[PDB]
Amino acid sequence: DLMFTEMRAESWLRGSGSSGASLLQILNVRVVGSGERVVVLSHGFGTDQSAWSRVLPYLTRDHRVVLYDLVCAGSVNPDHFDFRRYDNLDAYVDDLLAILDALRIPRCAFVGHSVSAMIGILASIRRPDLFAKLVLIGASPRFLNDSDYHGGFELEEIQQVFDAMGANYSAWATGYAPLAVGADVPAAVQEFSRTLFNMRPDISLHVCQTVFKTDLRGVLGMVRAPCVVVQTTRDVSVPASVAAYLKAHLGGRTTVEFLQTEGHLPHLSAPSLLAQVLRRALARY
Amino acid sequence: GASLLQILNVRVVGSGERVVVLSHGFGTDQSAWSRVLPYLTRDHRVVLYDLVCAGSVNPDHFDFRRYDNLDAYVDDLLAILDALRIPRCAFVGHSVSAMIGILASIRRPDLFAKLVLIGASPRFLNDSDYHGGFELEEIQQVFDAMGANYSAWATGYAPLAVGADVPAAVQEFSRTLFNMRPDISLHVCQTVFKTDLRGVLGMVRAPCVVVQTTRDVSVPASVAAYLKAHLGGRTTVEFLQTEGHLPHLSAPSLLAQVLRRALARY
Ligand SMILES: CC1=C[C@H](O)OC1=O
Repeated sequence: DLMFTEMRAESWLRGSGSSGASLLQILNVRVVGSGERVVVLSHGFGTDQSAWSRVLPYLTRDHRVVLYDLVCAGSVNPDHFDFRRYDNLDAYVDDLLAILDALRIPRCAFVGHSVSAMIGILASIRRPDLFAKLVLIGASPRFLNDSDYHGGFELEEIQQVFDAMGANYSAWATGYAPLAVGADVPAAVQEFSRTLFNMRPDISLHVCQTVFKTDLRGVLGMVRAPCVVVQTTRDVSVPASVAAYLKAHLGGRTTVEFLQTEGHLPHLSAPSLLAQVLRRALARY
Repeated sequence: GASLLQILNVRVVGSGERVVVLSHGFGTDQSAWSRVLPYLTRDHRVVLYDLVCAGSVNPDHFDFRRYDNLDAYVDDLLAILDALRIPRCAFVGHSVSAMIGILASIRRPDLFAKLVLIGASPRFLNDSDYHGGFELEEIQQVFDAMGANYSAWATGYAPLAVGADVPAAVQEFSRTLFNMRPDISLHVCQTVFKTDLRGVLGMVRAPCVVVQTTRDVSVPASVAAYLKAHLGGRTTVEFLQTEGHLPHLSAPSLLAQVLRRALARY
């Protein structure tokens, strides 16, 4: 129908320019696959969208899959990192929403690793009508310990991290990569290292400060979207009591998938498992 | 139609007036370029795609009769460029993709301003006066191994093609080797060993950079010299200190700088 043509015609204009459209190139957005079922893959700290490469083939035959880099990723032009604007997660949220709008996507499923899990939680709250479902990996509503809440991190602790990062970043990253991967998977470690080196140390520091800062405990109940909470065995940055908290307290229908593998980056270190986990979590919505 | 763009997972990344095309080789897909891509995308527009035979393309699109030789792969390459309205670019080709781009620029001389060939050979079989690196009997044995039990073969093959001890490269390759349907791997493997471009090398006009690694199972040092001597365009050879047939997987800290220098002006 012609009317269909002209309706898409104006929304390309209504919105040409924006944040969104220009973003497509800035954030290296990629659409792959076929399906009327849309899936967004959102990576976390220290990586870029290449982190999803191993599991990507298992999704593209019957999903259209959207990937983008977080603005803090080393694969993004670092002049684009506005230190004021990206003070807290809300601004990363706006980017996601602007990407999806520019692509003209009214309903999708969202997969988020780590801080991207936070981003997705907030986006779902901002736009309950856009996310049919959430899949959350290595996710935490709050990293800092609190009076009754074990986050896994003390303030004095993160401050030590900060210092090490600022003192020699490349050395810090080399040491960090294995601890974050956790498992003895030398290929995940060398991949995580590489994207970690790509980031500019000041942006890494800004982003980490922004993550450790965040606390979503208060708004978990506002989520209306079904969630799959994916938790690995000995996640260094996510205790099991947290995964446990996150699940009880999300207000949409929530299921937990407890992976047998250890480490915080299963999409890198356990793709043989996570791919199948992901097919199942994304089969209907 | 450029439903081809979708079928082959085509991707465009970066910014710049200079276009670059990255084309991968046997047993991988465009993810093989991920480590060096961020070194190109600031001042290049980069086009990546998957060969019709990659494990990340729907295997139903693989027509055994059509893709009987390399001309069809070339067709796909050119169609991608036409669908994107790219009139000129630099091409970066690994292994079989090195052969492809050679055929391509012969076919459309105006389209490719420069070629960069990695792990490149015009012919893998040995011959009377020609040391290519392989013999027919030995090839037949690989086919048997691949047909007998494909995964177990892939696992043994990965580390030897990677060459060097870089387990991370071993694991990526092995992984994308696993993704290929066995019958498609054989057919493409087959096509590559029956290919001989020695006769058309002199027809290339584009300037070329030949990237040779130190102990490449598939590519004797002398093959690179041969390429150099017979390519019909202005040609230079870059010798990598590193070992192995897949430097974008196993030496990306080195290869990226090589590529930056190879693609800085054209
Ligand atoms: C999970 C996490 C720890 C690291 O320091 O930065 C992070 O985002």
